[PDB]
Amino acid sequence: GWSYHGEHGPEHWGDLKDEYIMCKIGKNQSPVDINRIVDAKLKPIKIEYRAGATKVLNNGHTIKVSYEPGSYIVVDGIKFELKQFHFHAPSEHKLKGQHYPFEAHFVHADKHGNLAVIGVFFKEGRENPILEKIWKVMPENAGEEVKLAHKINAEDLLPKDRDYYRYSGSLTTPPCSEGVRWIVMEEEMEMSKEQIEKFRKIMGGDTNRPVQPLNARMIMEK
Amino acid sequence: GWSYHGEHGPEHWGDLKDEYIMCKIGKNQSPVDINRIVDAKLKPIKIEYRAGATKVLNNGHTIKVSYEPGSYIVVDGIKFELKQFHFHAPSEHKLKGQHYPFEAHFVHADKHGNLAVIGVFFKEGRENPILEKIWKVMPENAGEEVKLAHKINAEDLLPKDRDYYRYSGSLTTPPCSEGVRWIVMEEEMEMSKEQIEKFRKIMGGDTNRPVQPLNARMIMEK
Ligand SMILES: CC(=O)Nc1nnc(S(N)(=O)=O)s1
Ligand SMILES: CC(=O)Nc1nnc(S(N)(=O)=O)s1
Ligand SMILES: [Ca+2]
Ligand SMILES: [Ca+2]
Ligand SMILES: [Ca+2]
Ligand SMILES: [Ca+2]
Ligand SMILES: [Ca+2]
Ligand SMILES: [Ca+2]
Ligand SMILES: [Ca+2]
Ligand SMILES: [Ca+2]
Ligand SMILES: [Ca+2]
Ligand SMILES: [Ca+2]
Ligand SMILES: [Ca+2]
Ligand SMILES: [Ca+2]
Ligand SMILES: [Zn+2]
Ligand SMILES: [Zn+2]
Repeated sequence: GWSYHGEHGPEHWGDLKDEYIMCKIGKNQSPVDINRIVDAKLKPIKIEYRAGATKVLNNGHTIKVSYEPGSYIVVDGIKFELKQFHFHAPSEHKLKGQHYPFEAHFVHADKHGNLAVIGVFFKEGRENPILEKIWKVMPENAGEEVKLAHKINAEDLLPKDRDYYRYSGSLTTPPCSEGVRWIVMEEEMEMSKEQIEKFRKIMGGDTNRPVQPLNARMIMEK
Repeated sequence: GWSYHGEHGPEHWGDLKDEYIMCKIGKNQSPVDINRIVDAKLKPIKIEYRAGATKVLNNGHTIKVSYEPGSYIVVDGIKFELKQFHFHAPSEHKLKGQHYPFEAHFVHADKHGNLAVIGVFFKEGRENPILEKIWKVMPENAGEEVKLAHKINAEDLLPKDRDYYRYSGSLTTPPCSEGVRWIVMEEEMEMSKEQIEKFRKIMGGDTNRPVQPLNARMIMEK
């Protein structure tokens, strides 16, 4: 029963169940307004994707694309396998107080279940050809899933310039578990106004959790 | 009833009460082994201390020196007021897998109760003149407090080289609350073997929480 709106909305998540306690007491929650940044000597993130997107699901909260095993990123010398990617509108993260109209999340898990999420901002621009393939088949109602005709390579949704912001955060939907590595790409991608409109219409409203305080954290920039 | 040893010891803290839940589920706990470090362009920490130490307490877990109001540090543009300093042996933080024999913590709180702690490592060496003043009057039993004859300036216990490690962490004793700014000084201070021995004898054993995983975190170095 958690939602983006009303009485079961984000400000009340932590009161819905005991398992959602982090949504209430957590001090390292996501998303954030990226507005306390320091230059840091970070390593490039190794992105080892192959074409693997198989299905597209509407879960009522987002449009989620499942990925078959074998694609991974490397962070802190550890392999995190790509499980799925999904979308939010407007952007969950903000950048110096401003939203983008759309944000993609690429969700990865190491062998022990530790999570790393790559966030990619999308601005209004030219029609995105990869998103067109998914949008063409996007399920309208919650609980519906469709198989993709051809396997999409998620790497095509990532910018070529791979500078990034990094911080220690959380999942952005309940249970809002902490210990999550956030990698937010500096360079924005593009999609059409129409593509953005379609996603919003299907979702039926905004799909972003409000930004959460940074508290003791800094954001590191590569 | 939490302790450093036995059945109420650090591995069991999280099971002692509901209020100690972070000690069990927290993914941003302190202390840590400082072993995933990145150079960062951090600003110097402004340290505006005056002579203000008034009393020395043995609370059974540490020797704690209270400070009168008016001394503060600046972090992220915010003023955090020095409340107290206290000690652990051996060090709580490790540095590339190794302990120092002793560590001091300088505990600060901003106007909203957000905490910032400065950690200072001590190595065995020449006798520390400032610590000698406190040690001379150190209460030997839990619950005993003594007033200092003369006010001490905590700044004299900080290194002159002010490079530091920074990360987002927790209090190191229950309730192990998160959202704490840790500033660990890169340069070690010095104290005599005798001084270390005396503190240890009075405490009756080790006073350090075991290091906790870094999880998604990096340590930034100035
Ligand atoms: C099962 C799973 O992955 N759950 C997620 N919940 N929130 C996520 S997000 N917005 O942080 O990427 S992923
Ligand atoms: C009253 C107060 O400051 N409590 C503290 N508990 N643990 C601390 S530590 N080892 O993280 O400095 S300070
Ligand atoms: Ca710069
Ligand atoms: Ca750049
Ligand atoms: Ca920049
Ligand atoms: Ca660029
Ligand atoms: Ca740009
Ligand atoms: Ca672009
Ligand atoms: Ca270096
Ligand atoms: Ca030095
Ligand atoms: Ca240095
Ligand atoms: Ca040194
Ligand atoms: Ca020294
Ligand atoms: Ca160094
Ligand atoms: Zn998401
Ligand atoms: Zn301490």
